Amino acid sequence: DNLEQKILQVLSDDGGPVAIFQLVKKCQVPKKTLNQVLYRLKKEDRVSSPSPKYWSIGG
Amino acid sequence: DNLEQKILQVLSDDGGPVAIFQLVKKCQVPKKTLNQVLYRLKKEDRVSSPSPKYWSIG
DNA sequence: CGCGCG
DNA sequence: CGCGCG
Repeated sequence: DNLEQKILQVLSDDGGPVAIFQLVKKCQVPKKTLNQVLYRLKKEDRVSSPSPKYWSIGG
Repeated sequence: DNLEQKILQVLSDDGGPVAIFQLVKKCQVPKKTLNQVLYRLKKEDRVSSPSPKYWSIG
């Protein structure tokens, strides 16, 4: 909920590919918690993964 | 035996490749816990996985 | 080592 | 859906 927003703001504010570890530092939650949200957000086509470990706004 | 000698004993008695699920039913512990020990054993050369999801002694 | 796995 | 991951 809150995490999805923060994840989306961080992606949006960068505007390009962002490494998962950059999200760990910014959102301050484990990679598993991030990936769970991120992979559900690519399914919804709200984010893309340009390469493994990297995430980008829009899908 | 955290779980280790039972796994080794089960594989030993069977003599052949054993499916991870047969190990779930036999040891009565989760797949993850079994895989943690199985992959440790594999790296110590104590078991092998001849095909995905199968395990055997040696 | 990518891992999200329900 | 293989997943063990430390």
